[PDB]
Amino acid sequence: FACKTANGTAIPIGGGSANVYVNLAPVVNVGQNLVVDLSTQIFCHNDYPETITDYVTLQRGSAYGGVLSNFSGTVKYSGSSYPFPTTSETPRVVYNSRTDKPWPVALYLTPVSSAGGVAIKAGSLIAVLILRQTNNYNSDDFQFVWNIYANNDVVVPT
Ligand SMILES: COC(=O)c1cccc(-c2ccc(O[C@H]3O[C@H](CO)[C@@H](O)[C@H](O)[C@@H]3O)cc2)c1
Ligand SMILES: [Ca+2]
Ligand SMILES: [Cl-]
Repeated sequence: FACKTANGTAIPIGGGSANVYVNLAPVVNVGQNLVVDLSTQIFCHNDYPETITDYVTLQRGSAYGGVLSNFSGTVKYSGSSYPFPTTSETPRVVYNSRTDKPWPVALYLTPVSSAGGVAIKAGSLIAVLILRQTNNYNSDDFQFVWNIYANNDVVVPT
C-alpha cells in the first residue's frame, strides 16, 4: 500500500510524510463554509489486492495556522462527519485495487465570529492529517502523514 498526491509526491510502502498544497476559497463569510476536498489530491492503492485487503482510516486531524485560530470545522470521511480537529479515529475504508483511488476526506470550515480580514495566509500550514493503514495479512500498522498548505489568502469580510 502506497499513496501519492496529485502534484507528484509519493509516500511509499511503510509510511512517511508528504506536503499537499491546496487552493482555498478566497472569500468566506461568517455563516458560510469553506470546503477543502482532499480527495482530488491524495490517492492510494493496494499492492496485492488479489489476496490482501487494506484498511485505511483517518486517525488524526489537527488544525494549524488560521484554521486553528479563525475557524471551526468538521471533517467528512467517506460520507460521514466528525468534528475537526479530530477527537477520535474514523471507521475504515477498504482498498482493494491496484489503481490509485482518492482518500475520501474533506474539511468543512466555517469562520468564528471574531474572524475578519485575512483569516488564512498563503503558504502556511493549515492542517496535519494522519492516514493509518493496516490489513488482513500481517501486523502492519503504518502512518501516512499529510501536511496541508494554503496556496492563497482567505479573507473573511468585515
Ligand atoms: C502479483 O503479485 C503481487 O502483486 C504480490 C505477490 C506477492 C507479494 C505481494 C505483496 C505482499 C505484501 C506487500 O506488502 C505491502 O502491500 C500490502 C498490500 O497493499 C500492504 O497490506 C502492506 O502494508 C504493504 O504495504 C506488498 C506486496 C504482492
Ligand atoms: Ca505500488
Ligand atoms: Cl504511488
